[PDB]
Amino acid sequence: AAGTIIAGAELTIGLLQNLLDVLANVNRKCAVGVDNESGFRWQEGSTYFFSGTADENLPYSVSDGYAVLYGPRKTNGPVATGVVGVLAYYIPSIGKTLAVMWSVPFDYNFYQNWWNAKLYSGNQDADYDHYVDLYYDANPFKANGWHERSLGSGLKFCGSMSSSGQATLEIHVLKESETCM
Amino acid sequence: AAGTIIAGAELTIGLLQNLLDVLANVNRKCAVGVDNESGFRWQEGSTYFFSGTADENLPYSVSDGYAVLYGPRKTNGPVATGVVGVLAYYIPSIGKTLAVMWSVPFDYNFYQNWWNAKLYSGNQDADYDHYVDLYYDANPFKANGWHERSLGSGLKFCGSMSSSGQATLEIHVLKESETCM
Amino acid sequence: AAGTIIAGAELTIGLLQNLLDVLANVNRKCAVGVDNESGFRWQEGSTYFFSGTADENLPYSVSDGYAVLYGPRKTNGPVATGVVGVLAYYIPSIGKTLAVMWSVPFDYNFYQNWWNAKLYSGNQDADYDHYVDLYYDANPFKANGWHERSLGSGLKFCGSMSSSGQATLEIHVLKESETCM
Amino acid sequence: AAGTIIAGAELTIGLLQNLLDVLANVNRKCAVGVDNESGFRWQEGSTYFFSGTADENLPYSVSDGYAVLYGPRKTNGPVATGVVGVLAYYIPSIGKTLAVMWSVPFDYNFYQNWWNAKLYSGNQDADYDHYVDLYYDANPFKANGWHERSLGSGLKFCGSMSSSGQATLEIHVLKESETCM
Amino acid sequence: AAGTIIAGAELTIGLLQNLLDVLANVNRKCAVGVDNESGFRWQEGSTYFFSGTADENLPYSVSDGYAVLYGPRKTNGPVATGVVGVLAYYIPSIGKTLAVMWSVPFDYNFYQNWWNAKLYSGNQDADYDHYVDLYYDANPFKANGWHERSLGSGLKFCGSMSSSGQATLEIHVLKESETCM
Amino acid sequence: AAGTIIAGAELTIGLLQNLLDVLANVNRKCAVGVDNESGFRWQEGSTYFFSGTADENLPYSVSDGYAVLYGPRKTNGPVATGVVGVLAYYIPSIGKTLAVMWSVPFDYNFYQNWWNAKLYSGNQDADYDHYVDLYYDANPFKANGWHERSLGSGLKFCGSMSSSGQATLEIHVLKESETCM
Amino acid sequence: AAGTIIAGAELTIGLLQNLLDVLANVNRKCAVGVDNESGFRWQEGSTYFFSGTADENLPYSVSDGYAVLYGPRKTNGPVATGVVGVLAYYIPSIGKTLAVMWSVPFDYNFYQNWWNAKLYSGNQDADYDHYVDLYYDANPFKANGWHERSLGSGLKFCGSMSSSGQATLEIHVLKESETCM
Amino acid sequence: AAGTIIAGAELTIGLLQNLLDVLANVNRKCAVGVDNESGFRWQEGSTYFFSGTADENLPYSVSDGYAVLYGPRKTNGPVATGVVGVLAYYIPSIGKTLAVMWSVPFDYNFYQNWWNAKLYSGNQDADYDHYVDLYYDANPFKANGWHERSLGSGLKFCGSMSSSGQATLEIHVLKESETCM
Repeated sequence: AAGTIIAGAELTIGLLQNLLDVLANVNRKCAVGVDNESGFRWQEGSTYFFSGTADENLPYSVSDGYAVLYGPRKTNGPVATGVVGVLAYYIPSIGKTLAVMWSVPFDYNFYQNWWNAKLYSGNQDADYDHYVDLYYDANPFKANGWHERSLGSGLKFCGSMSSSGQATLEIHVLKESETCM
Repeated sequence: AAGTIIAGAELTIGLLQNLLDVLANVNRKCAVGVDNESGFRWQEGSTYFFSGTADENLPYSVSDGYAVLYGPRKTNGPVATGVVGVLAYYIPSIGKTLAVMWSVPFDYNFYQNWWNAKLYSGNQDADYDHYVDLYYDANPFKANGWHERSLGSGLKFCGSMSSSGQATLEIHVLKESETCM
Repeated sequence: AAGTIIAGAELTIGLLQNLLDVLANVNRKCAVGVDNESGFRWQEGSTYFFSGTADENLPYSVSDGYAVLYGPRKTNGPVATGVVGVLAYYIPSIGKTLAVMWSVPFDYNFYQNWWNAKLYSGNQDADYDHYVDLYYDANPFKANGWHERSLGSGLKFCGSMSSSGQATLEIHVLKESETCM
Repeated sequence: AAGTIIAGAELTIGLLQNLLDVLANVNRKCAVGVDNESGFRWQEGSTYFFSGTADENLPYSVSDGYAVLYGPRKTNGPVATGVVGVLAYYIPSIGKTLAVMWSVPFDYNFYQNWWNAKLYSGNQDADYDHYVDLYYDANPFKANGWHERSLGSGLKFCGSMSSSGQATLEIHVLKESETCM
Repeated sequence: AAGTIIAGAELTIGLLQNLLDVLANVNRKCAVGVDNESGFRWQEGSTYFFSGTADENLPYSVSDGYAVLYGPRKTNGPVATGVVGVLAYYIPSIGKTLAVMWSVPFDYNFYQNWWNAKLYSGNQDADYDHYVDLYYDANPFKANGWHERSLGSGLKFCGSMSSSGQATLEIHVLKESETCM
Repeated sequence: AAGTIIAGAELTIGLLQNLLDVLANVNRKCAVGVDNESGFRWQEGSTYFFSGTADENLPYSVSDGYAVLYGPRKTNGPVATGVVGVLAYYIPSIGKTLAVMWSVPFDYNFYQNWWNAKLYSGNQDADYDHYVDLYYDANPFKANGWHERSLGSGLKFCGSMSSSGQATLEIHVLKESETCM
Repeated sequence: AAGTIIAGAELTIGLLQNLLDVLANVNRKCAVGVDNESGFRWQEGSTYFFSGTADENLPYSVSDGYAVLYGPRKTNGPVATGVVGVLAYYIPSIGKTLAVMWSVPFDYNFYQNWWNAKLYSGNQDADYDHYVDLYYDANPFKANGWHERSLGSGLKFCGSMSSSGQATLEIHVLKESETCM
Repeated sequence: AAGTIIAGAELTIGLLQNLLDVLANVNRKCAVGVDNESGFRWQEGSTYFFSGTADENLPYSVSDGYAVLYGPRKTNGPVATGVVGVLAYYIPSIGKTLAVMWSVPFDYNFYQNWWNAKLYSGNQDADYDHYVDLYYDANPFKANGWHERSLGSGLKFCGSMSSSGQATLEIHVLKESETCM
């Protein structure tokens, strides 16, 4: 009697372990290259994750002519969330903090890759209120080739994001007088 | 009684997991080499995908004597769609944008590899209306050896596409006075 | 009752998946080396496939003292067709097109490896009517060692084909005054 | 009768071996880099683990301009505990001991990565009372980018921790007069 | 009823797939080294297979002090035939063709490795009538160490064959005045 | 009837082979580095194992400025014992023998890593009575960072042990006048 | 009824395939090094196998100060026979042939490794009558270290054989005036 | 009826194949390094095995300042015997033979590693009567660190053996005037 009820448990557990091995093996990541051609040194590298993590620290500071390379990724195991976060640096030469946001979803049926960058007044930690401002209020970019925008304070950026789910985000931060790389 | 009805579920799930592992493991890609011998610098690399994605960015710009190497691919998982997209660059020295299209289908029973290239007036992002113009209205080429065509504005291209489903697309963009590589 | 009818479906699907894995894993290819010792530059590399594909382009042109290396192969999956095709180049110094044909069958019970080469008047794309002329009307060669023939127009070729199903085709195109390599 | 009761034992043992293989294969570690820019030699490297172990010794001493690299990790087998510990060194030039704490949990539903550093009066071994002081009483830092704090005695540190579960902890110990690396 | 008749089909197919995997994995080959110390250039390399194939061409010609290296092999799949063939070259300096034969059977219960070499009058393709002459009428050698024989026309050969089923055949063709290598 | 009693034997043997494969694959070892900075040559390297073995010999002697590297390990197979042993050397320049002890248990529920070192009067082989003296009577050290102690006879040691179960033991033997490495 | 008779066929075929995979995977070989320090050139390398084969030829000749390296092996598949054979060379400077014999059995319950060497009058092929003379009539050596014997004609040999079943046979052939290597 | 009797045969054969795969995979070996610092050349390397074999020959001779490296091992397959043997060399400068014995058992419940060395009068082959003398009558050494003993005839040895079952045996043979390495 109950034997085939175990057979029903076996079919259920077989389907469930296949689900959890799929949600575990689905990989999402961003390579986040942010290149400082701005003429100003950046410091106090701060990070926030709405989703995901990174296995490495930011550089403490970024002098002129050097890049942040950062490798944020999806949480291990069957978590079903993408990579979504902010990185921010203080720029003491202008009294403002540069923040950069990326979103690399789990579910491309409802979401797509987005990125943004902006300056905020004073020294600020990266947190949820920068994520909300960069992702909803400050008009982020799609992962559909190169885009350029002013930051204010004599600075500018150009950047692009791959549209895949293992995405490269590249940003060059420049003075307004300079041609994008 | 219901036991063999589980046996029917097992035969169904066995056939379905084999289908999804086949549609997952079928690989489609284009290597898209576009070589700038045109005498003019290209900028603001823009991309559109009707199907597929790429794990890398375009170069921001392409100076004379250098090539775009770009590796667009099918979406991961059992998606059953090929690679189909446009890449476009602004050419400020002539006030026009060069666009390049490729199609590398999933289903070779109904489709084949196609490519095209053209100039459009002014700076334009790559999007669906360039895909429709390059794929239906502007007479694309089959993947059957080398073809050559004028762009207007003193420019020309020659290119070819492999007919496989892991295709190489090679295009040389030239001045009208030059012999194709 | 129907249980063993599933057992009959299991025996059928087991035999069928073994068939499709055999027809998938059977590999057919030609390495097609065509060496230009003719004293004339070749251009506008054109290709036709009756069966199979290649993952690479032809060279656009072939200057004197250089070779076309081309790697046509069977279609992936359980297709049960070999490699069969034409490659052709225009020779502007004589106003004719050199075409080369190879056939590397799936089914050696009914077919064998064949190759041929000829000049045609004017610039022509490779297509089915060159395949029919080279394979039926123009007396192709078996894969049984080296053969030599005149092209007309002061040119000659010598070539050979391996008889295997992963065949090397080597052709040297020469002036009539020259000893085959 | 009892046969299917063995079937119940088989379903139970199958679920349990999968649990123990998951809790075994879940990996937690900290790479603990502590860099001595303090102008003073450190000695008598001491360690405490609340959870986990390391496969290597501390350096006995750390001269000025050199770093402790230490690789503490989770206990092998299905232990279900993270990495949590203290490392401490005596600084004879000031008569105090520098301690550094990290926590890299097993269970991110209830815990997160934390770190701290402080000076204690006299030579002291690392033990549980330093763990309690550094983790509860002395206000530890989250793994959310770079932080800086004074130690007293003319010394300062800046450091950061990755938020992952295979975390990098980097600390630079500096004189109060110096800019963080 | 018919259920165990499927059981009989399963035992039959299990025994048959093991047979076909054995006949497929049994490997037979000859490495055929023929070294030209004869003082005369050889040309128009011709080949015949009674059994097997090769994945490479002969050299078109063999100048004095150089060797034919050729790698004939058994047909892929469960074919149950060995390697058996002739290679032949024209020697225009004497008006004769050198032929070399090897046999490397599938079935060592009924056959063994044999080889032979001879000169024939005029230019001739390798075919079945050379195989019959070299294997039955012209007294071939066993694979039992080095043998030497005159060709006529001032030429001689010494050679040996391994007796294995992955055999090396080595032949040195010499002038009658020379000591075998 | 007895059929399911075989089923009970199968469940028993399945659980037992999993136990013996776990107790076999659990690895315990010590890397035992003992560094001679003592100014005196050591000789007649002697060893005792209470548990475990080593696949290598001691050096016969250790001159000043050189180290014993020794790799004692758990016995292969499902033995359920750790590594526990003594190594000893005669020091003829002082008429005493240096012994070093380590313990690296199998069962960390009841035991932990311990080490010790001492001088004994005259030449003595390492045996069980040195193990008892070093492990119970002579106050061994825990694997919790660096420790230092006098040997008498003008000599001193500092050392540390990793607390893992694949432990590094490092000892520096020094003159009383010297600062520990 | 007949169902369990198939079960009896399954137990029989399972035991038989395990037997044939054991008799197939059991490897027997000899590395046969014969070193010519004799002052005389050897020629016309001849071989006989009572059991086994080799994948390589002998050298045609062996000049003074050079060695025959030869790698005879067991027949592939479940043959249940060892390696047993003779190699022989003509020595024209003395008008005699040196033969060397080795035996490397399959069945060490009834046999052991043996080797021998001798000179025979005139040029002779290696065959069964040399095997019988070297293995029964001419007192062969066991594989139990180095042995030395005179050949007559001013020559001597020393040699040894490993006693394993993947044996090295080393022989130095010397003049009677020389000390064995 | 007899069906479950086959089930009893399956449980028996399953337990037996696991036994034979364990007794096959258990590896026993000795690396036997014997170093000649004796001032006298050794010759005619002889070997005896009570258990095991070696895949290599001894050196024929050992000049002063060179070592015998020899790698005796357990017999392949499920033999359940260790490595036990003698190696011996003649020393013509003193008219005696040096023999060395090692024992590396299969069964450490009843046996342990032993070694010995001695000189015997005149040239003698290694055989069972040297094994009996070296293992029972001449007081062998345990594998418990370095030991030293006189040979007579102005010679001495020091040596050690690892206690594992993949043991290193190292022996230095010296003149009585020399300090052990």
